[PDB]
Amino acid sequence: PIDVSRLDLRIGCIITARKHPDADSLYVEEVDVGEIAPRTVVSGLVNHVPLEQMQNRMVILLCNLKPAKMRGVLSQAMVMCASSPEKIEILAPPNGSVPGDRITFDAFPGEPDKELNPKKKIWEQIQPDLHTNDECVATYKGVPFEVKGKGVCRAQTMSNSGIK
Repeated sequence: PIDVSRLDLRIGCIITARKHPDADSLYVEEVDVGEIAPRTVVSGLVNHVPLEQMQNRMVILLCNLKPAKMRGVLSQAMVMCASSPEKIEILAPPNGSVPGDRITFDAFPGEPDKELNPKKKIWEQIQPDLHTNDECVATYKGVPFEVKGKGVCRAQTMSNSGIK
């Protein structure tokens, strides 16, 4: 059964971020996801978000993709953003969210896969249905990204836009 419940979406905090020394379009980040050690993440947002806005930034991360090396750096998660050709916006968790908080969906209960099998293209089948609301709230087929007891996740200005 393929729906968003397969995904392991968690709240995290960017501890530190720096530009990739051999790639101007990528950032290398150390992210606190509530685990014992931080996770290293490689994100292509240099041309959209100033470095100063990355430090101690609360984000939403896809955590069960198979780790892959990006220009020589092992990326262990993906930062979720609302995106269009003109601009990109990092999705924001509700106030009070802390690293490790999990995102759940009202209509899609279930446990996420231990690790998404790249050969099955599961992320690829779910991603197309992820999009923000008319109210800029992040959703999967219209069902809001929820942090139980805290609120919903949202973009700042991008409504009705895909999420990647």
